[PDB]
Amino acid sequence: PRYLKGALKDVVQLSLRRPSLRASRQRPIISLRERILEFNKRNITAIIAVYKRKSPSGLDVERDPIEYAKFMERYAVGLVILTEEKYFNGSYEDLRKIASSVSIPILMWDFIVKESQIDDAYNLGADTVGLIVKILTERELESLLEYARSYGMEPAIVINDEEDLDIALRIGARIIIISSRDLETLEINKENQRKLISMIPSNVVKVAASGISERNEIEELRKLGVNAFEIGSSLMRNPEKIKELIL
Ligand SMILES: Clc1cc(Cl)c2[nH]nnc2c1
Repeated sequence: PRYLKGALKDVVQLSLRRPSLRASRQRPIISLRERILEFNKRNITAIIAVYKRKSPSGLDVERDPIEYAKFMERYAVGLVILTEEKYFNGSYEDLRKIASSVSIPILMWDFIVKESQIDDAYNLGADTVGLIVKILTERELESLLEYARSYGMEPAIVINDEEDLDIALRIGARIIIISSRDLETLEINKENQRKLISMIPSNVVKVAASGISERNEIEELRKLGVNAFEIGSSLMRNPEKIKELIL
């Protein structure tokens, strides 16, 4: 991993020790990237709902993962499921249960630093994973990206600054998540997010993440070329808000 400090250093060290599991995937890879493009073709708003019990940027929400996923199956373009345990109170059990239950694309959100986490995602039924430029070297990003591709996954590459974006383009990213939330400071900077969006080539699918709460925001971002919209805490507290946001 890169040179880190504080909680990011901690989460990375914990991820390195994350026990791997054994399971048989019994699910095709269903592409998140492709379904986003299809939603764009059909002029229907593509919202990726996040399932997360805890986060550094919210109060804890205890709710049933299956009930959540099955509700979102009707409305969301895909789901992101937290499997990081210490800071997000996720588990691979949430992923297994959700993947067995729904037929929409699933992205596993964790702090991926070793190949066995990708094995875990695959074996549990996730369609793809995020890779986080903030915590990985160029070399690690290229190796993990190729490894995920060997399972037929196309990882989303997660960025929040220019240096991160340049590395995402260097590795041949095809789908990028531009998060407005800095992982270290928890600052939301939407000016910076828009600037990053403007710099992504047109053939890369662009997902805007964090700070999205209104249909008017989604409309403005779509006009700037954003393809889909990742939304977490507000849906965790009020899942049916998604019906307003897609209207
Ligand atoms: Cl997989 C993943 C990872 C991080 Cl850090 C994210 N931040 N916002 N959306 C995300 C998805």
